[PDB]
Amino acid sequence: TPQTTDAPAFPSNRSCPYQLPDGYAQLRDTPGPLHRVTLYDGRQAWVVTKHEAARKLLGDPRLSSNRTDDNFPATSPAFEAVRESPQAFIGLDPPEHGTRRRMTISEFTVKRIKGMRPEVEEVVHGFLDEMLAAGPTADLVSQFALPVPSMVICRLLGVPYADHEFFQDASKRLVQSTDAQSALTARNDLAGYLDGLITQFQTEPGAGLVGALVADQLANGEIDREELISTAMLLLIAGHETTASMTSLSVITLLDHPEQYAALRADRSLVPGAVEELLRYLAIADIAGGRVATADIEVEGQLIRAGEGVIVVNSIANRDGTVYEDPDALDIHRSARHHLAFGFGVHQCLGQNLARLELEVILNALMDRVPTLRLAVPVEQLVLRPGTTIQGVNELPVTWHHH
Ligand code: HEM
Ligand SMILES: CC[C@H](C)C(=O)O[C@H]1CCC=C2C=C[C@H](C)[C@H](CC[C@@H](O)C[C@@H](O)CC(=O)O)[C@H]21
Repeated sequence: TPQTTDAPAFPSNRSCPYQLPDGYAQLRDTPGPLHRVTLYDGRQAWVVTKHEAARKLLGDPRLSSNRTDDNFPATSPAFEAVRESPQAFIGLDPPEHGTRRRMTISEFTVKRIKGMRPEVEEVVHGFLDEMLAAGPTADLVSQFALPVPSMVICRLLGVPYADHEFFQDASKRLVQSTDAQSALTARNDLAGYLDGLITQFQTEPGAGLVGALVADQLANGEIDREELISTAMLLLIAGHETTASMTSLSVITLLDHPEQYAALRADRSLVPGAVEELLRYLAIADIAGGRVATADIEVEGQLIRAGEGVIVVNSIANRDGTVYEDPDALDIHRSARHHLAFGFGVHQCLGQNLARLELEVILNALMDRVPTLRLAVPVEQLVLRPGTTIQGVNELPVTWHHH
């Protein structure tokens, strides 16, 4: 019998790092803001496929971020690590979400982020220096794209960069984990590490956010010890994994559009605009749109019922032709305003301006010091991560003009 169904499987995997998976360009094109899909466990779910609708549902208080709910749309087995663990505030709803988030925000304001610019410039050129000096060829992942945000986020959290090999490895295993067993074991490695850091900080008040949370909120019983572990773990992995994939994918992508890059290299006033457009275009975290309805919601004559799962896929909504003229075209000159790569509403990405700062420093730095950077394999040979985790390559060999 024909095989066509009205709720395709979800998610799909990318095949060119900067293009929607075929199955996603479909859903984008169907009229209507909501489409049915089938998740890995045969349950059926709603995906939002339009910009204004995504924007409205992300602001709607009837869509919960509670991941311990049995109807939360888990997209992979690995997910049931985070489901059964104490929740960071990304899995909380108002009013709990606010009191937890408000403990971390002092370190992420525009004032604090702006003033970090000297220190971020120092880290980047530091790791380039070392990269360049060991000569081509280089894997831009392990030698640059990953170490740079790791170092920055550690100094912010107060995690010692000495232990960098341990937690980078445990973060890798946890984002890319394909089964539940591997994800839990990565989580328990990281949690056990962080629990010892907290005791160490109870003996000697540490620096960073984690030190301040130990010495203050934990000492007064306003946060559970195990909640602290989850919060620090969220910031640590998010601090690392996202900026690094942006760096690698923005590099693959900028090279396959060499006439916009040229113009980037020639007018550094455009860099903050190309950052926005890169964020819109690449949307590395389309999974981070998971919600469950706690009530019936009406959207343009379609009905989400209490208990249904809804995935706001910000990569599709960012390719909404009625907001971005020719949406599948990378245009560093376009106005990429109102994009959803960071989300919207109360869960809007806490670290977005740190992420903008890192990318804008990193790019300038790559254009000053390796203006002849190019890839050391053809793009068709890179292994892409699957659609069940954050978008990116795991390896990126590159080369340049040696001194
Ligand atoms: C670099 C590229 C990044 C992308 C594409 C990205 C994407 C996102 C998205 C889409 C959300 C929404 C989650 C939801 O609505 O359920 C989110 C939340 C969050 N992100 Fe980012 N993010 C990035 C960088 C960062 C960085 C550098 C940090 C460092 C701390 C960070 C920390 C967080 C936190 C704490 C939240 C949750 C805020 C809340 O739930 O109130 N992110 N991110
Ligand atoms: C199953 C793969 C992972 C967990 C995933 O797809 O999401 C992670 C992977 C790395 C990038 C991410 C970016 C956006 C969000 C912060 C997202 C939410 C997941 C979060 O729940 C991870 C837990 O480790 C945090 C905790 O439970 O303390 C997070």
